[PDB]
Amino acid sequence: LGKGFGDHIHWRTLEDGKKEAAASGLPLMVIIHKSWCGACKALKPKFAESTEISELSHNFVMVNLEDEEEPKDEDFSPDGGYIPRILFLDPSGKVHPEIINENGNPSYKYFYVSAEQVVQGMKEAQERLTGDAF
Ligand SMILES: [Cl-]
Ligand SMILES: [Cl-]
Ligand SMILES: [Cl-]
Ligand SMILES: [Pt+2]
Ligand SMILES: [Pt+2]
Repeated sequence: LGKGFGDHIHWRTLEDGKKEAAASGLPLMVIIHKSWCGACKALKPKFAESTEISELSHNFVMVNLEDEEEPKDEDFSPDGGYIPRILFLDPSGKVHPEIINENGNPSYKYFYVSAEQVVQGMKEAQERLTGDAF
């Protein structure tokens, strides 16, 4: 179910994941990716091999959406249709586009290229989205 992002991580569908998030009070982390894309291919082993990403993932409903699993919902492309994109959602299921890859390029807010960048996004989302801190 991880599609290369790591089989030691619990992966949910978006629909099941939103149900779990609401019931557990967990934010969601949604990774949109395509099976042909070079950026997606490159990110996968970096994500899968990160102990810190795995430890942080317990605080989220983790969702990866491959190819046609991508939502037909503009909330999931706030600044463009590049891939992969990582978006964080509150437990009620709303996308929080203000949580971005701060160490990336400002034109590609949801484009993360290293495990270290992903970890920083997860840490911010955990703090901001859990318990409606925002
Ligand atoms: Cl491509
Ligand atoms: Cl690419
Ligand atoms: Cl390409
Ligand atoms: Pt590509
Ligand atoms: Pt597709």
